[PDB]
Amino acid sequence: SGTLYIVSAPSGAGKTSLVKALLDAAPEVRVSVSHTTEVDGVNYHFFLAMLERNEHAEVYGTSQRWVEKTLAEGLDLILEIDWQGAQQVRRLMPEAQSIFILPPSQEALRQRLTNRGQDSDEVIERRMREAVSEMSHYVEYDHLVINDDFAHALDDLKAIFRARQLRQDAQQQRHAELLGRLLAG
Amino acid sequence: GTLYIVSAPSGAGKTSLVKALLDAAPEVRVSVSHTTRGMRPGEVDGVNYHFTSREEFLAMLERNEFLEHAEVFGNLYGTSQRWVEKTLAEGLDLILEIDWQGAQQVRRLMPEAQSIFILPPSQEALRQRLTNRGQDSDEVIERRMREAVSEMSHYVEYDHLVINDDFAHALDDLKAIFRARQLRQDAQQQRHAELLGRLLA
Amino acid sequence: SGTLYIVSAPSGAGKTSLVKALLDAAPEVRVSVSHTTRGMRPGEVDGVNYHFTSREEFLAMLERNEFLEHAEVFGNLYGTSQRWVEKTLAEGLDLILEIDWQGAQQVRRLMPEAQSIFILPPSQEALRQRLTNRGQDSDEVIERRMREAVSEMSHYVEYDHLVINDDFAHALDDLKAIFRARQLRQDAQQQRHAELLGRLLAG
Amino acid sequence: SGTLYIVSAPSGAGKTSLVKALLDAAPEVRVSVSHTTRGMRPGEVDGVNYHFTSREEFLAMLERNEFLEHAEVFGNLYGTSQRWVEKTLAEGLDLILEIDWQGAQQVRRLMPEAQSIFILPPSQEALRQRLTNRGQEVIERRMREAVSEMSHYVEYDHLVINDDFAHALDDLKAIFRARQLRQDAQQQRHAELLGRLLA
Amino acid sequence: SGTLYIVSAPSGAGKTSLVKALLDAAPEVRVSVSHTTRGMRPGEVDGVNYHFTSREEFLAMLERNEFLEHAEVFGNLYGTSQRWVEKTLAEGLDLILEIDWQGAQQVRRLMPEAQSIFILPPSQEALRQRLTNRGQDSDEVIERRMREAVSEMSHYVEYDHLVINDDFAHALDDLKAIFRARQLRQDAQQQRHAELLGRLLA
Amino acid sequence: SGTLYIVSAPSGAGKTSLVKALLDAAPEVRVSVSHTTRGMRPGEVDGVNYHFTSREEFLAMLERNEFLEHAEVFGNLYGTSQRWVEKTLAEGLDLILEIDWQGAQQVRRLMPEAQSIFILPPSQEALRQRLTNRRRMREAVSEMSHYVEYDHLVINDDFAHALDDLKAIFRARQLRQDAQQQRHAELLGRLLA
Ligand SMILES: Nc1ncnc2c1ncn2[C@@H]1O[C@H](COP(=O)(O)OP(=O)(O)O)[C@@H](O)[C@H]1O
Ligand SMILES: Nc1ncnc2c1ncn2[C@@H]1O[C@H](COP(=O)(O)OP(=O)(O)O)[C@@H](O)[C@H]1O
Ligand SMILES: Nc1ncnc2c1ncn2[C@@H]1O[C@H](COP(=O)(O)OP(=O)(O)O)[C@@H](O)[C@H]1O
Ligand SMILES: Nc1ncnc2c1ncn2[C@@H]1O[C@H](COP(=O)(O)OP(=O)(O)O)[C@@H](O)[C@H]1O
Ligand SMILES: Nc1ncnc2c1ncn2[C@@H]1O[C@H](COP(=O)(O)OP(=O)(O)O)[C@@H](O)[C@H]1O
Ligand SMILES: Nc1ncnc2c1ncn2[C@@H]1O[C@H](COP(=O)(O)OP(=O)(O)O)[C@@H](O)[C@H]1O
Ligand SMILES: Nc1nc2c(ncn2[C@@H]2O[C@H](COP(=O)(O)O)[C@@H](O)[C@H]2O)c(=O)[nH]1
Ligand SMILES: Nc1nc2c(ncn2[C@@H]2O[C@H](COP(=O)(O)O)[C@@H](O)[C@H]2O)c(=O)[nH]1
Ligand SMILES: Nc1nc2c(ncn2[C@@H]2O[C@H](COP(=O)(O)O)[C@@H](O)[C@H]2O)c(=O)[nH]1
Ligand SMILES: Nc1nc2c(ncn2[C@@H]2O[C@H](COP(=O)(O)O)[C@@H](O)[C@H]2O)c(=O)[nH]1
Ligand SMILES: Nc1nc2c(ncn2[C@@H]2O[C@H](COP(=O)(O)O)[C@@H](O)[C@H]2O)c(=O)[nH]1
Ligand SMILES: Nc1nc2c(ncn2[C@@H]2O[C@H](COP(=O)(O)O)[C@@H](O)[C@H]2O)c(=O)[nH]1
Repeated sequence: SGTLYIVSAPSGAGKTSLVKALLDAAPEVRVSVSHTTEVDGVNYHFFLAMLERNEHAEVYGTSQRWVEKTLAEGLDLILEIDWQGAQQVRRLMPEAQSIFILPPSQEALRQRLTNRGQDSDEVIERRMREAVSEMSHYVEYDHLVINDDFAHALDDLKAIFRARQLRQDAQQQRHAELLGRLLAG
Repeated sequence: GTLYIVSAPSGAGKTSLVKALLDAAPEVRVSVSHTTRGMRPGEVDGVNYHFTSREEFLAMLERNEFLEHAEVFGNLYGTSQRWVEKTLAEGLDLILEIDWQGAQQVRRLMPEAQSIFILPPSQEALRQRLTNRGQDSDEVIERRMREAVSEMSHYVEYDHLVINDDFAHALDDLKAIFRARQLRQDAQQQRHAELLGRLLA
Repeated sequence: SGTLYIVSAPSGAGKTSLVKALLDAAPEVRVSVSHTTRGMRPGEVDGVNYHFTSREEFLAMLERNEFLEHAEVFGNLYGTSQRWVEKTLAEGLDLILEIDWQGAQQVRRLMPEAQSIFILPPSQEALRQRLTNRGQDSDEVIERRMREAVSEMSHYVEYDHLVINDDFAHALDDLKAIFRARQLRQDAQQQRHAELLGRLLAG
Repeated sequence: SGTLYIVSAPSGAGKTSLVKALLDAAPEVRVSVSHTTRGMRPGEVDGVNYHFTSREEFLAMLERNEFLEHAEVFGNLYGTSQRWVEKTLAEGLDLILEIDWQGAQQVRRLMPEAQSIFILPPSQEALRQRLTNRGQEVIERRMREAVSEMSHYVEYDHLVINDDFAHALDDLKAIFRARQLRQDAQQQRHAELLGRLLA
Repeated sequence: SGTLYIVSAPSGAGKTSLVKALLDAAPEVRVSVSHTTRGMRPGEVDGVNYHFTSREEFLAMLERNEFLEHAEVFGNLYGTSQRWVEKTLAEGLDLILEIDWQGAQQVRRLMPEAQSIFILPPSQEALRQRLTNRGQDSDEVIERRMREAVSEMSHYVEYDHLVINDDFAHALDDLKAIFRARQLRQDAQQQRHAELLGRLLA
Repeated sequence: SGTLYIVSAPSGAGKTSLVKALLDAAPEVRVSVSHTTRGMRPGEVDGVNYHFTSREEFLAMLERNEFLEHAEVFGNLYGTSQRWVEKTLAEGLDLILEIDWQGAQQVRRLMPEAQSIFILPPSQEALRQRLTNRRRMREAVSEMSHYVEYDHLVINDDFAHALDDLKAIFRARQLRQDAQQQRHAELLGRLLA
């Protein structure tokens, strides 16, 4: 069986860039396709009536069907969700692992938001007003990655995922046969 | 700092993997156990072990100076409690290279202790490594091989398992565990308290 | 001249993923685009993953002796174009053939200097799980290939090197070491560093 | 069993330092302690770097057929103990012989499975700098023979160019890891995994 | 403020693939999309590899003084948009110009703090093989570019750093080491860790 | 000709341990054995860690102009032997001087091509922890205030990351025109022939 990961970060901290690089070196890991209001089905399932017909939050929603089958197949799964979703998932599925990604400074956040070139010259300040409040939830997460130097932060992220696959539970499923041979007198 | 328990059947590679880990990790220390085992060729008293006699090991035990002690392969081993208390209080990380009996004692007293079990890729690999090390006779290698399955059966009591097949890959596995812990909420809050404060300011 | 590599594995072992990651760091290496009569998987592009053809046009290409090797694999035909292999090697490029054990045997007979690497899973269940998790094949196809998995893996004894693809990053390093070690052989080093060697022995 | 390696190089190419770094990361690899009829260098320890013996005890050891190979390198005699090599391989350990081209030819005759690696400098002048900068007259005797030593590079399975040390160390590690990935080594090391895969 | 990098190389040395590999691991670094009059080879997208325009639109852009530098390379016009460079450096981003030696000299005059890196092949023949292996140049053009190879490579003396692109991965590491050492300079470390440094001196 | 490096740091920042790890992977690099009037430390060997002499023999060595630089640090005299530096550089080896900011200024005057690196801790308490776990703390801020005088700054937070930073500085310096022109003269000649 696989691990459920929650990855959260303020916009522009580097969560998208770190996860994409993590996936390139981690074939057993998938990323959940959120529904939100780019390619439909790849980045997101791109309305409210279908959503009301059945975690979810306004800041967006995570499809429940994909998660259940994926974990039972042994795949690890990353949810790129906000603190509201993280709280919902942690309540419904307490075994979920949570990782928070933070910038080295508030100004680096603004520079990255501005340098990404996807938001407006005022939405950067609109998102920054909520950025300090959003980052305050870092205390609710199992691990913290400070995305200063990208390469080091990628290593930090890979170490979390590798250490997790080395846990007792994961090693028992993946290396069951080796463990059996080791104890076979 | 963090207290680590590293255990393994005799000859899995626990000593050599930890030695290499320390070369890149000055903030981590390894505890020097007391033993009544006889010195191996190439071993130095005070570095690898505190080589003491049985009468004084038991004298040290009667003074309750041991955080844990156990009988392993017919010899007495124990961890000095004073050295552990001071080392953790200075902020250094600390590795105990002890058996499952010591591991259980330590886990009861310090539930936050992190435990790692190192496994060989096969049983025969243990005998080969014990033989290739060349520090132990055949009577000792055959005594430890009989208990090897018994030693490995406690692996289910450990937080993480490292399979020491290829040395460099297993060192990477080990470094990933130590790095993931240093990235936990508690460690990150202590280490980056000032940076975190500026972020919420 | 470049080196011809044969990379084989039971379906779902990770051979395509490992080779793709190898190529991102290895510009001197090319991978052969095989012909197949199989239908496309979701996300496959004609000319990139395979040259998709009909049975008829495959057998016509075969009657013209345009295949270095060919084989029937899980009910479909696959084959390596001979012209492309010859031209690439003569340019000094290294070349990977991602082919089955039947094709590998044909290539070894025609080109004895070819290097072969076999990629094994850590378990049989790992193959089924990886085939299922890739999501490009149906269930009947997966079961059909899993039925032959033990028979397929039995040919590992015919290969020069074995890579156990347990941890992907570790298996990628193992693969890079085989390639890097081949480029350090006497022949490759003599061709690539002919001038430096000449400077070294001149008094 | 393990792999027998022959590592050769003109004096000062970096063979000892590259092997030392390789040994620090490769516990399954041992390096042979050769016998020599030579005087220690500042820092050398008898039994670690060499078995320092006289020319009398060397030829007597030779007459007893105790050497796997022997050769004269600058009038000084060097040789590898056959007992030590035979014992180490049978335990499954890999073994490095740091010997010249003469020993390599002898070992290749007795053990065709031996792997040979020749370590080259980026230039002839870099050889002089490394010989001089290390800190052990002989350089002029060895530099005349350096071209002679390097000309035998054509006899070796692999060539490592020791230009940048770290890159040359990676090159060296790639050879050793690729060798452990060969059919024979993998068959011994993962016999149990292979059995489960075919069952 | 970010750092301006000039990366140059004779055709086929490996400059495009080495920078592409460096960028995949370095999000704080951007590469300038030059304007060119050359024809759009397959696989290239206007706005991705180049801003493909005609000679007429290029010279009109030049008359509007919208280029930081421009040069004729192998009969076509190439140029770096000055507005994009100025804004990108002012945002604190690092910037690579993959330009020839002519553009590099122009950039050095207007921006003497620009960092320049020259990439070299391990041999002239390796250059010919790589041009042939890339498969995007007639044999006539290859023979012509090899005639200019020695003249082009002679400009290596104008560059701060030389990377010999022999083994790709080793040359990629060399390049990353240059970039990492630059971000460790007094000025860069002072800007990025100004607050941490303040805590140290209190 | 090799490169002369100046590596400085407040006491306990990690300069000696980082340089030791760098040297294990850099055989072309040497570290200068300074003269000092301080007494031997745990495990210190005369000629290895320092050339331990007395204040009287140090000042005599100074009057003979045998030093490249000298300074009083924390109440003890320290100095670099000039002959060893000159010979080492002329042999083509790179050279590290583990000296304080006073020595760094003297060396920069005599050899302005010297590369200087300052190693900083992640926090002021980390120094106390590193010094304690392994008087100077009051002067630590004073020593660190000279960081502005150095070409490169390495923040020794995570040891392995700081080691990588240090290796990148040394590797980039060997990628400079002057260094590459000396080291690959024959290759460059072959390319331009
Ligand atoms: N460590 C880093 N240093 C500098 N820029 C970075 C770093 N990591 C990411 N970036 C850049 O910051 C911007 C925001 O990153 P992104 O992952 O898209 O944000 P988000 O956290 O909202 O998913 C991008 O342009 C990215 O390239
Ligand atoms: N992955 C490995 N492969 C082969 N030999 C190894 C490996 N790891 C360690 N060794 C060797 O096995 C022997 C036993 O290792 P050691 O750490 O001393 O055992 P222990 O687990 O009892 O502390 C040593 O000679 C060591 O060098
Ligand atoms: N070591 C691994 N662990 C888990 N999944 C892996 C590993 N290597 C590859 N995979 C995944 O297994 C699936 C099958 O891999 P692929 O290379 O396409 O198979 P094939 O060997 O048939 O070419 C893919 O989804 C791939 O991402
Ligand atoms: N790649 C290298 N570049 C520069 N100096 C090196 C390199 N490798 C080794 N050296 C140095 O060259 C000298 C000769 O190395 P050594 O291993 O002792 O020589 P040998 O090849 O004769 O065994 C030593 O001082 C060593 O530190
Ligand atoms: N070190 C290398 N060894 C072999 N081939 C390489 C190396 N680096 C790049 N190549 C290949 O050489 C060709 C030319 O590289 P490219 O970057 O496109 O050239 P340019 O220098 O003109 O930008 C490409 O096919 C590339 O994959
Ligand atoms: N990054 C680090 N994190 C934690 N401890 C470190 C780090 N780097 C070095 N140390 C330790 O700090 C102590 C002081 O290091 P050292 O190099 O001896 O100091 P100095 O800068 O005075 O030469 C040593 O015990 C060393 O192992
Ligand atoms: N709760 C929840 N948050 C999501 C989901 N998908 C994205 N988000 C969050 O929505 C925020 C805005 O992201 P963006 O606007 O770039 O798409 C991010 O913080 C992201 O983590 C989802 O499925 N559920
Ligand atoms: N409980 C306990 N076990 C120890 C201690 N020191 C070493 N051991 C264990 O004793 C066993 C025998 O080790 P050896 O004789 O090879 O040194 C190993 O499993 C080792 O981990 C100690 O202080 N306490
Ligand atoms: N003989 C041969 N086998 C091939 C060729 N191309 C693919 N195969 C093999 O056919 C099998 C099925 O591959 P698939 O349909 O999953 O892509 C794999 O083992 C693959 O290596 C080819 O050109 N020749
Ligand atoms: N044939 C042979 N050569 C040796 C032996 N030991 C060292 N050599 C070679 O003797 C030469 C001189 O080495 P040195 O004097 O620096 O130790 C080197 O080329 C080294 O490889 C040995 O046992 N046999
Ligand atoms: N001066 C200048 N040269 C450029 C520019 N863009 C590309 N080049 C150079 O033009 C040459 C031809 O490149 P290509 O035709 O392969 O894209 C290369 O040397 C490349 O570095 C530019 O904006 N300015
Ligand atoms: N100027 C100068 N400072 C030195 C020299 N050797 C050591 N130091 C500095 O003296 C200080 C005290 O170092 P320690 O007492 O731990 O050896 C350190 O900052 C060290 O850099 C030297 O030769 N010259």
